[PDB]
Amino acid sequence: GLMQFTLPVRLCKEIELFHFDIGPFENMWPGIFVYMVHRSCGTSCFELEKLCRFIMSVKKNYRRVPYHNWKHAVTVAHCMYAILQNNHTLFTDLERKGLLIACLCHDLDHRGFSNSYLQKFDHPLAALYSTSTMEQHHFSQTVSILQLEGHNIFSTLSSSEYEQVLEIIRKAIIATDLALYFGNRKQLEEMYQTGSLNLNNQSHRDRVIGLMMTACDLCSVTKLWPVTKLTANDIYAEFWAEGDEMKKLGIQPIPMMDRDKKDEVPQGQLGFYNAVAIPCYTTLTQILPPTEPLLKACRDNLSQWEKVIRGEE
Ligand SMILES: CN(C)C(=O)c1cnn(C)c1C(=O)Nc1ccn2cc(-c3ccccc3)nc2c1
Ligand SMILES: [Cl-]
Ligand SMILES: [Mg+2]
Ligand SMILES: [Zn+2]
Repeated sequence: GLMQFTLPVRLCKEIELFHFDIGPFENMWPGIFVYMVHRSCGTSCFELEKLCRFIMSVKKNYRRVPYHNWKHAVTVAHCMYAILQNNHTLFTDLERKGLLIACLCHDLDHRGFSNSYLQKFDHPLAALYSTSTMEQHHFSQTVSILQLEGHNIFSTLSSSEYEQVLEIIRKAIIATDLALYFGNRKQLEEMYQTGSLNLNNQSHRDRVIGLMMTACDLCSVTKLWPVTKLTANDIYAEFWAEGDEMKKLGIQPIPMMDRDKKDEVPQGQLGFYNAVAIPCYTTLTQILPPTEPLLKACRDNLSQWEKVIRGEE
């Protein structure tokens, strides 16, 4: 009970900031996650023996891929930790528990390929889950790991509290399907602009949690430029292997996944920032003002990509 996780001073202080990078030491990441749960939720919410065993099983089921890996899981969790901790009063007890766990599990057993490619390949998962294919898989993995003996970190919840948390986790994970982001943000934009936004309406909270999940998932765009730039190399390493795989099916891939169009990445980034990233963080700061520091870092990174196009780096 009285065994609190502590971080070295620099991490203890910087972990609280939105732009914290979790570092290149793999074996410190589970520690960093528990630290965040204990501070965000409390030292009671999970039994440590069960929580440590769940983290290590989750870790085992992320694959050694360039981007969609264990580091991404912990990184996405840290961004949510920072939102929760800057918006203390807005979230329930179940929400703080479920969301750190959703984020850690939100890409479980990712193979480094898009839903689109799974469909063009005719992968069996595309047959089982016709929309949001990889995301329904991520949740299915999350449930299977909770059901391993001694892994049920939610064991002490009541049947209704347990069903509520699993439902928060499912919705949270499905929302990381970027194909669903566009409509969600639009509705939230509309509801914020007409004053209809009501955090006591559950369908409204669901949408706000969705937008949070997108924001945590895209959060490489909110880091220090050198983090943002080097993460982009890993992101493209996956895109370009997917394009290779597309060309093996006799399909010309989109420029994003064509390593031949490597020259045009900078412009492709400006489009992603304007089309996806900046709208996401703008709407999130409208709804939750203390997340403004994500919008500001994202705008700085847009300007860094513009300095790349102009030949200033
Ligand atoms: C994980 N994921 C799915 C992401 O989208 C994601 C998450 N974080 N970040 C930073 C991204 C990301 O890079 N998005 C995009 C989206 C469209 N593009 C188009 C091009 C492009 C076009 C022409 C030429 C060369 C490249 N490049 C991109 C990149
Ligand atoms: Cl606190
Ligand atoms: Mg995903
Ligand atoms: Zn992700």
